[PDB]
Amino acid sequence: KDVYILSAVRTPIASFRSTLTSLSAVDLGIVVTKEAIKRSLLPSSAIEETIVGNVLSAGLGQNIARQISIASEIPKSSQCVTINKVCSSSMKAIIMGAQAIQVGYRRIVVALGSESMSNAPFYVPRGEIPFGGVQLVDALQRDGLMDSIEYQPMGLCAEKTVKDYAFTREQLDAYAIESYRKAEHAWKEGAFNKEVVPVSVVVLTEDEEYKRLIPEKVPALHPAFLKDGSGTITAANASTINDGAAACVLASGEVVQEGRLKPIAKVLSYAEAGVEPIDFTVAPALAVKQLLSQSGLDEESIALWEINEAFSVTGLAFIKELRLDPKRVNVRGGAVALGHPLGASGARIVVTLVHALKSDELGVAAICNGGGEASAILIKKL
Amino acid sequence: KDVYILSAVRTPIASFRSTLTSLSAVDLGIVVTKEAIKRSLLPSSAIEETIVGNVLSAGLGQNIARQISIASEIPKSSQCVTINKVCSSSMKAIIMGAQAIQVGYRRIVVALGSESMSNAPFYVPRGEIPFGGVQLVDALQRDGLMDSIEYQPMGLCAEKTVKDYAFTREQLDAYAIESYRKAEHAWKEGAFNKEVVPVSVVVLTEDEEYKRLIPEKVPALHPAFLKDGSGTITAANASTINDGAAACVLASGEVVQEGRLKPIAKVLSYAEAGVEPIDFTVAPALAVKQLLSQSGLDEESIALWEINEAFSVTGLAFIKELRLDPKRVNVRGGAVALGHPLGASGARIVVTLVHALKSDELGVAAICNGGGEASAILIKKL
Amino acid sequence: KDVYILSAVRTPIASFRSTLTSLSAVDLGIVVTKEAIKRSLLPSSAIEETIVGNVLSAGLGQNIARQISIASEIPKSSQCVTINKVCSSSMKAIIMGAQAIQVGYRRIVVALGSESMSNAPFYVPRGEIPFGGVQLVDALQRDGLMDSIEYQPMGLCAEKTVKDYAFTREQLDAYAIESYRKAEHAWKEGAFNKEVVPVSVVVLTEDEEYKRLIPEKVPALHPAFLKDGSGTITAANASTINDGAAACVLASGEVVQEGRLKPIAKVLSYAEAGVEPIDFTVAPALAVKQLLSQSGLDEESIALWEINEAFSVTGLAFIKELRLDPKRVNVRGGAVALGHPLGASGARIVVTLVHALKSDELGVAAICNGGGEASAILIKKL
Amino acid sequence: KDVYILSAVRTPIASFRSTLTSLSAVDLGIVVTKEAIKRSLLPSSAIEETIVGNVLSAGLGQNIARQISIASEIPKSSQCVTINKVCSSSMKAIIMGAQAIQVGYRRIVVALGSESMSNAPFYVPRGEIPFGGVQLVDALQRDGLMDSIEYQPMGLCAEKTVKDYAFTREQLDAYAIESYRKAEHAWKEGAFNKEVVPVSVVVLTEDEEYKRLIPEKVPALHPAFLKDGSGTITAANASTINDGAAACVLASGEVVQEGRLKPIAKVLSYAEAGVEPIDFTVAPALAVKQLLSQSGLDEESIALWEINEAFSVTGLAFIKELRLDPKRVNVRGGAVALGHPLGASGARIVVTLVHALKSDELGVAAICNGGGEASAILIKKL
Ligand SMILES: CC(C)(COP(=O)(O)OP(=O)(O)OC[C@H]1O[C@@H](n2cnc3c(N)ncnc32)[C@H](O)[C@@H]1OP(=O)(O)O)[C@@H](O)C(=O)NCCC(=O)NCCS
Ligand SMILES: CC(C)(COP(=O)(O)OP(=O)(O)OC[C@H]1O[C@@H](n2cnc3c(N)ncnc32)[C@H](O)[C@@H]1OP(=O)(O)O)[C@@H](O)C(=O)NCCC(=O)NCCS
Ligand SMILES: CC(C)(COP(=O)(O)OP(=O)(O)OC[C@H]1O[C@@H](n2cnc3c(N)ncnc32)[C@H](O)[C@@H]1OP(=O)(O)O)[C@@H](O)C(=O)NCCC(=O)NCCS
Ligand SMILES: CC(C)(COP(=O)(O)OP(=O)(O)OC[C@H]1O[C@@H](n2cnc3c(N)ncnc32)[C@H](O)[C@@H]1OP(=O)(O)O)[C@@H](O)C(=O)NCCC(=O)NCCS
Repeated sequence: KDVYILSAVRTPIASFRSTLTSLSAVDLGIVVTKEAIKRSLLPSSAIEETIVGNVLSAGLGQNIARQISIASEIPKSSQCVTINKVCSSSMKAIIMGAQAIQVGYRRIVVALGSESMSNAPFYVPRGEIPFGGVQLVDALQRDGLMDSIEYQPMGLCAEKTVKDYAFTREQLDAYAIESYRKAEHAWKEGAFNKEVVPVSVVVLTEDEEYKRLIPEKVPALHPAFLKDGSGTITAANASTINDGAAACVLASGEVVQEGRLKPIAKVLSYAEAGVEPIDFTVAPALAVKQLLSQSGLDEESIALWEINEAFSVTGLAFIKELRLDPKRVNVRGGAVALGHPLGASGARIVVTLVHALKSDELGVAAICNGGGEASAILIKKL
Repeated sequence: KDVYILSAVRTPIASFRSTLTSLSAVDLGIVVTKEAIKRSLLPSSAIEETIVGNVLSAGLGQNIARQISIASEIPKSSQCVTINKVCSSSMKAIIMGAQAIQVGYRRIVVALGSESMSNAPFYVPRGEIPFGGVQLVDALQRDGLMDSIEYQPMGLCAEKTVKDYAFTREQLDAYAIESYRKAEHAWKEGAFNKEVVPVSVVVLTEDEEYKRLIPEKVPALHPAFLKDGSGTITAANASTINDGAAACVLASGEVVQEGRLKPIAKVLSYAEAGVEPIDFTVAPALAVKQLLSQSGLDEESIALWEINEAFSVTGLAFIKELRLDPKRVNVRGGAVALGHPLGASGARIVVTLVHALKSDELGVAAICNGGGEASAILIKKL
Repeated sequence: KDVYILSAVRTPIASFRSTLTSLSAVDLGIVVTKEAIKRSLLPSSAIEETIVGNVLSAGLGQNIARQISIASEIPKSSQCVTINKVCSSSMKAIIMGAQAIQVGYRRIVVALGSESMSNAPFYVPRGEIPFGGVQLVDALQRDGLMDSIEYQPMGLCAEKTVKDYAFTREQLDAYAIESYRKAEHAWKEGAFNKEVVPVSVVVLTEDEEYKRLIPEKVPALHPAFLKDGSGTITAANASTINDGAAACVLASGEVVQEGRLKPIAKVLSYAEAGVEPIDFTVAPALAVKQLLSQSGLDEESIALWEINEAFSVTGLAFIKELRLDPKRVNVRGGAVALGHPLGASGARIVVTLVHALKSDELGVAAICNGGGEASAILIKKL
Repeated sequence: KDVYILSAVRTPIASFRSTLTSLSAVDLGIVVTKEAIKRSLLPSSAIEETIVGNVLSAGLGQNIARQISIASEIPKSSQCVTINKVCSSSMKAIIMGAQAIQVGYRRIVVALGSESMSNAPFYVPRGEIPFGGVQLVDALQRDGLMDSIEYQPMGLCAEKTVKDYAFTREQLDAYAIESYRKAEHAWKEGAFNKEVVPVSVVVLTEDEEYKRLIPEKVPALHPAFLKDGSGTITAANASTINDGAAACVLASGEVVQEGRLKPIAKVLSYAEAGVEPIDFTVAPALAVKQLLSQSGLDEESIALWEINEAFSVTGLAFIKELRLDPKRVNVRGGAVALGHPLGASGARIVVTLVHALKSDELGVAAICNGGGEASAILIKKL
């Protein structure tokens, strides 16, 4: 009842209202589910559960996990569930899949995330519209980017963490520009060629966001969330809104043995942490401290880190708190350069981690989410 | 790592655009979470996870499970997730909570469901509106009541099951009227007084739907889903749209022992089944066959049954397939009379089952969902 | 080329979202056009032009005057135009009809107004909706009740006139309550029985608004437009939003002679005035001063007055400025009690004036409109 | 009480959602009103009335004629009215201005039309949205381009006229391509330089639509309105939707004499006709027959014609019915090439006619409108 990763794939990540606009989160979920099954070397008939992270579910139909599963030729007998833990959604999906295996209920599952922020709608409230009209509510704002407890944007919340660490505009901007550099370098060298599956639309084969940097504009931008003169977070050093999906097939040790399989990684452990909503940016290091403690490891044991870059400060805070070598963190770039399709990013950083690790190396992927939580997973590359 | 139910409570179920309109799914979720914690006799500080079923999540904010948890004074360190398995959502929530305990990850969790169908919005699509305009999409239809694979209403799908069993309008209507009779009788005798928690708005203390039956109108209604002359399902013998919530606190055997607690029930087993989307109505008996097989039980072992009444045919098919005594099924009425707040109904039928069972009796609660799946749980009353 | 009124009829005036909701402005316009033609004793084939006042034209189709004309069996060869002078619209319609006759172009026309404020829609702007959404604009506000030059409600503007005359809450409220008294008395005594035509929907036969007064509530209301403590205008002493229509058939002296007709009144003269938008409330007395001057008359020559009661202050200011006997003004009540369907009110007060006048008496009807204008007409009852 | 044209100006006509999108119909109306006043050589204080044609008035505020008048520094005492006769609206405006002068009521008026089809909104109906949602109605369709009596597009109606004259796709397309040729030639030679006033936005100085012809695509297009195989009208041989405005200052003979003015043209006569809505395309020749009859003229008396090109068939039918020399008709191109801002086109073709005529020449401008009417005016160039 050990947990192995058989496959780990992702779409390229597209910009908002760009190349993937005509494809739904269901469509993208089918792309990565089908390809993850193909690369797992198991038939779709062997997949027992489909677990899908998705945040902006409005307008997509009943339980998109079931739509994806059926369209991916997974048996009607297999169980399908869609889950929402904001940015952590598809990391939670992977953790749920691991748990199902750990407890002996399942042998083989597919865990993924998919998000089409391009197709998030606007809301008209139920019940008659009063004299004077009403605001059309943006799903992206209300259900995606605004903290619902503090009733302010996650980027305004993150400014608190900026101040708490005495970070500067200069550091946030340098971090962002370096995320773009690493992403550009990775694409130039073909470093994403093991993990990216092309999406027919005529075909998207490369991430879009990293090409959009206008360097000379970065110091000219005005703070986007805090405008009292002390602001630091801008459109350039915050992640963007994006479309994409990512998937892993998980299988038990028994399946691996019986099938003579060659899994690509092993899930060793996971941890979850929670803090005040406003402080969500520092939850990942808390989850990692728990992860390493329970695993009898320390930071130096870990070859590579993925910390999802909700904002540049997310990366900086993580690196500073855990006293990491920055050169071992997000080595192929992170979401500030690659984009952040909310429901997909949890699985997306696990996919990137798996394929950056060399054999026998340990990696940690960690992600925060609006509301004050974070999830982390420890993996060993085989 | 046995799984006990410490508490099981629900709101009254309100009609569409009625007494609970001013309360959100978050508000209702807080009501039942707070009261479930109170009746568990554990402090809110002991709750380790909050797992919430919800289908129509549009406009409600980030991850309503986290909103509910925080507003219920559960620690910021506790983990919160919202899940969508259409009508099965909060049965899945309970199963997830049981699994977390089974695997030794958690000791104490709260599992619930909440749905405010009154506040489900309409959708305007992203991107510019073409010449000629566009349809405003109803969340209730698109994300709640329409099967997304067959692209037709669940009630049209259920007509297939009607034909497959050779059920008649006469049987469907008699079943419906009897669900209302049992609900009315239960409320007259106070049978829901252990489980219902009143909701301040001036206060809702009783289910609303069961009072709305107009008997003489039932045979006069025209089929609502199939109009070719062979239709049988009507507004009266189908469940309605509704607002409500239901919650259980679950705890491990270790917690019970250490705390000298008196749990009210034990979760013995669960099962999940899946079939073709159009055949969703017959999935519950399939789940129960699995449940009983793996538990070494047969149908006669079971004192009481709850089968969620998506439609009258749901109950009839279940009873016929499993050859049950109808007098042991939904003894206090079912959703055709009580209402069907989608995300809440899974937990709601577990709550009703728990409090109808007498000590040492075994009960089964089963629920189907759009897309072709069903979930079932076996419980022992203590 | 003298101008005679052959007929003058109106619908009852219905409250907002009340009995006439299912009828469009076109439907109501057809009712009064058909009945005005009937009572003119001329065939519909003789009507040469149809001139219709209407303010909230959104969603009603092309040129509602043509829709009304065709559906009223007026020849396809007859000319149809819809005009907007806000509250003055159908007084302008009558003036246009008189001018067409005066200049010898036409012999016979129908001039009317129709407004269904119940069916005024909300607006979604053209072009893609930005991040964060957009306000749904209320047609009633934007195109009806807000002054577009001052960008504030007409009721806020009218507070300036209140201050300029040193009027008091006490006077405004007493005026309002008296408008209701006169309307109630008129309906009790059958005084509207010559002019009102019933509207089949099962039938509306009486004005609705005047029955809605709650006397004891009037001094308890808070100012609706000005909230700095100096406000005086409230929901009770302002006119309401309403549905209704009114129509007159006009004919030349030549037609009357050739047809041996018995016209009910003669149009002697008209005048139009304009002032600053904020001062629109005092434009009617300015128009009347011009009207009387050019006609060689003085105020004492005039038996009865109709001053459209946009607000109670409209009536008070008019009476004070012209030094009128209040008992000769709006003797059957005015729009504060009867309602104010914007596009219809100009013709509606001419209809009420015509039928309150006794033979050989002179009457003046005057009406202000948002933007700072007013229209007045002098008539002689035959 | 003769009627003279002192000035006649227009904006360039912009394409839908193009260069003038940021300008409202009020903004464009102010541009042409101010410039018409400037070129009339009278001060704005002398303008006694402002009469404005406009069809799609939704969202624009109260009585746009008053907004335009005030913003153009015309006295608050001057009278302002907005009128809707669909495509004929601003020809009707000019006729109303002429009548006001003819009857001796006014000496000096400005008559214009303005339309911003780019800013026509969508409509949400009043009252609560039913289960299943509702269609968002396009103002352009419902209030502009659909005949409201036949409940079909004006282009489908026009196919009847195509059949009645045995016109062919080949003739309609050749006519369209020639309208574009004449427009292109006119702009190349500077023929619109007397009438066009540039619009600051950085500035629009030339009509946009005529540049958009793709010749080789014209025979490839499918009929847009009638798809049973007998259709002939396409996007290329129908007019387009557009933004623009046009204005004339009119003055009496007395004003001209007293002011020592040099008017540019004289309005000799006007006529109006009406037919069945479906037959609206043949109303213009009917109006012209009346115009010429009452004026003691015949077709050969007329140097130049403007027939508004709602469709290519509009021009062809007019030319055929009146047996005109095509080389004297729309000599600088017509609306199929220049665009058709509905409320503006009536005045726009009068402006183009005035400035194409040489001194002492007679011209006729004629325009049809949805609903079955047409207006025509006879002018003499001075
Ligand atoms: C509304 C939203 C779409 C921003 O609106 P937008 O118009 O797309 O913002 P832009 O990308 O155009 O950026 C604003 C300006 O910054 C500039 N800019 C943005 N990214 C840049 C980069 N990487 N380099 C240089 N300049 C950049 C743009 O050129 C733009 O133009 P301007 O400076 O001339 O005004 C916003 O939702 C978003 O993209 N991100 C929100 C941040 C966030 O919370 N993300 C979620 C992670 S949890
Ligand atoms: C749209 C929706 C709200 C139905 O619209 P509705 O207007 O509320 O339908 P009504 O409740 O008014 O019922 C229609 C008619 O049946 C009658 N009716 C409904 N329930 C009745 C009952 N229990 N007894 C007698 N008559 C009943 C009503 O009087 C109504 O009036 P009418 O016969 O004079 O026309 C629909 O979404 C719904 O309620 N249920 C859908 C069924 C479904 O799939 N439910 C989800 C379970 S998965
Ligand atoms: C938005 C609009 C509909 C007002 O909203 P509304 O909800 O209908 O306002 P109401 O009629 O309910 O009045 C508000 C309160 O005053 C009271 N009220 C209104 N008219 C009253 C009367 N004649 N006597 C006693 N009380 C009255 C109501 O009871 C109401 O209840 P509350 O005091 O318990 O709060 C507004 O557009 C309107 O009706 N008139 C605007 C005034 C105006 O400019 N009219 C146009 C003329 S140019
Ligand atoms: C909805 C509306 C905007 C048409 O939609 P649209 O997308 O703008 O239509 P288009 O201009 O793109 O034309 C459709 C196609 O014809 C082609 N086309 C249009 N005008 C053309 C021209 N002058 N030459 C060659 N091709 C042309 C376009 O290239 C387009 O592309 P496609 O052939 O590759 O599909 C419509 O309202 C309209 O423009 N006119 C309606 C006609 C009408 O009644 N006008 C009112 C006068 S009363």
